[PDB]
Amino acid sequence: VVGGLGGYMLGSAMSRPLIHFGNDYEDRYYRENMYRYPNQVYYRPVDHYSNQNNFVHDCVNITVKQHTVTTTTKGENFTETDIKIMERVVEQMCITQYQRESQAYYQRGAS
Repeated sequence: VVGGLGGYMLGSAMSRPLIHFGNDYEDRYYRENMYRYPNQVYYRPVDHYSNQNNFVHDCVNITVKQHTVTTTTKGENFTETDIKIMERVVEQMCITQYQRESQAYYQRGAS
């Protein structure tokens, strides 16, 4: 049981997805801060869920909230810029985490 989240899960970690912001600041401003961010994302197994959308939308929403909640125990803060950059990163990582489970589920499916 994941604390009290209502039945989410957490895998392993991955490398920074290196997001193409390329805007004004979010270009370098990501690069110089991307170290102060999560390596992974809280998700669900496809076992009873089996969708893309929820594993991106709700996965970011949970993961980002669990980078504010857990971290407020340490007294931390994030500004809006940081949240959005994080959300975008977690977007790609959450797409990855769907695919992690999906590959194991697909095999127990066909080919």
